[PDB]
Amino acid sequence: NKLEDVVIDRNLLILGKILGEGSVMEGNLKQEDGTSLKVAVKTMIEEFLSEAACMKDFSHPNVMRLLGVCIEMSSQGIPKPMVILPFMKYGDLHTYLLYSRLETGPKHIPLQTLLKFMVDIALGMEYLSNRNFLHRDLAARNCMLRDDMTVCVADFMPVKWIAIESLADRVYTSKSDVWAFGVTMWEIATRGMTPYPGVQNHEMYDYLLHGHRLKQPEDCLDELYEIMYSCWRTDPLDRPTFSVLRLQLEKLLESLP
Amino acid sequence: ELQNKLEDVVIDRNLLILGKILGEGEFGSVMEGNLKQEDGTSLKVAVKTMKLDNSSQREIEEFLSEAACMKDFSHPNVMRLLGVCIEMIPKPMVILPFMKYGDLHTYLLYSRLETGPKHIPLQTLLKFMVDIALGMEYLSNRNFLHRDLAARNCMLRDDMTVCVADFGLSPVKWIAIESLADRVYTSKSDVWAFGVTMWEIATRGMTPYPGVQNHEMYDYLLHGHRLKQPEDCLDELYEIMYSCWRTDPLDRPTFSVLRLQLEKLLESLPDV
Ligand SMILES: Cc1nn(CCO)c2c1-c1cnc(N)c(n1)O[C@H](C)c1c(ccc(F)c1Cl)C(=O)N(C)C2
Ligand SMILES: Cc1nn(CCO)c2c1-c1cnc(N)c(n1)O[C@H](C)c1c(ccc(F)c1Cl)C(=O)N(C)C2
Repeated sequence: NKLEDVVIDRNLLILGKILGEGSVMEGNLKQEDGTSLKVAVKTMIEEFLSEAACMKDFSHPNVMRLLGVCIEMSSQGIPKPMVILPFMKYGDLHTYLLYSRLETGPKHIPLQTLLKFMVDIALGMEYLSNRNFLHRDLAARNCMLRDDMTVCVADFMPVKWIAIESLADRVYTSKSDVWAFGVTMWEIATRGMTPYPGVQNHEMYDYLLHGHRLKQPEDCLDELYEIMYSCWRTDPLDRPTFSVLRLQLEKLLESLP
Repeated sequence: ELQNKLEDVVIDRNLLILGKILGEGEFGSVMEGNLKQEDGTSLKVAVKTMKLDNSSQREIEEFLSEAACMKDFSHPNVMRLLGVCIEMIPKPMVILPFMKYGDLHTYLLYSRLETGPKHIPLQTLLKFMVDIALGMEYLSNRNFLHRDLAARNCMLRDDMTVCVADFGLSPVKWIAIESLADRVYTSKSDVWAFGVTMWEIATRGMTPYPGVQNHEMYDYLLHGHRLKQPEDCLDELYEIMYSCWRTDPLDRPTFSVLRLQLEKLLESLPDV
């Protein structure tokens, strides 16, 4: 019943072209009501189905839902698991931010829309943290845009998103996700800049050990920078929870004319 | 002849003191250093070590011949070569004037951070483009192919003027359509990389072709797709960078035409 409900019948799925390369493909899923739903299919044993059953029960507007898991049985009898996800035409937030800086792309993103993106991700992360679920790969590239332009957290090495204590040890907590969130806020405020310009991935731990953090973007309100800086406090216990973060962002968005 | 090309660029190894690494790689490292001049004083230098294929003397032959050209370069918007030092298995080292302000690409990214340089106005962005176009025009006049033109390879002098550097001594998103297909290369291929460099400056350090992967580039270009106009970019400035990417290399303007188009555009703007 646990792994049975998460597994989707393979003949309900039709695969299409590659979206990105495990490989990600577009697809069609036949639903209970007779209609077909557009899906994204991520190609990846019994323990995998347990964590997939965990993600399947997540139900929050700022969190991507897992529709199910398809087992592809090869001609040589070897199984291949596939993660079935809802298809989001607008793609990832990182790419969206960069296109916004081009004339053919979306319009110049105003500060009110940049903040609502942060609020969206914070509500999603607050939801996951309450469920005691770790993201472990939070970044603008893993935040997806819904058809109504609201942001959802998804896809739950990236050295420049990893908290100082996680680089030293192998330790990962909700406060490590809070650090990655701070970096994600910086990615949105700079409209897609790669973190730490002029710093190489191999110099990152020493740079962080010496107390250097991501610098304040040029057109960033001091209040906004205070919120992202609070995410990178050396001691994880000094970093705020996603719940504190979410409200600070909502109140900052409220204060803007 | 092998010692003749050496003699014209060679600097005695004991005149050079090596310091800390400024940049590292696979095919060599860059270090800061001190070079003792003939007038007794010492000059701050950048030292580029290059691991060449020593199975034949063809790579050192190619290196020394390029260094002979590089030593005679005399233009304010072109980095001069101070000389060549040999670490002895022979290991050649390129000696360059030290530029504390670093590269243009890193400068552009820093300008977008409150603590870094102030917001670069359009006039100063265009002035950078003019400086590179003057440097590239000087190179093209001497029939010297750069082959690695990018903002990351443009250096700022102490007076904040830009100079063309590196000169491809030996990446996909800077390579002209004809150079991707066949190993073919001309000054017109350098004109393509210049248009890509103009785009980097106008976007203040964005990576070219957001959303497009390096392996998709040839196919993307062959379908007539080009770098998109930055949001705040003048149509007139975009016309200039677009002309650099015409499918046929013969349709692309020379560096001399480009330089004047950018200088005239810069003059048409207020002093503010
Ligand atoms: C239509 C499309 N174009 N592009 C490229 C431009 O963004 C993408 C999608 C897409 C749409 N819908 C999905 N559910 C989906 N992907 O899910 C992926 C598994 C996915 C990523 C990336 C980050 C991430 F969070 C996730 Cl969930 C991915 O692999 N992509 C290729 C992103
Ligand atoms: C002081 C410093 N900090 N940084 C890092 C921030 O830019 C650099 C330098 C530096 C200064 N002066 C030079 N002549 C010099 N390098 O020469 C290098 C051989 C060089 C590059 C890069 C591009 C390029 F065109 C050249 Cl000529 C390089 O390797 N760097 C590490 C750049």
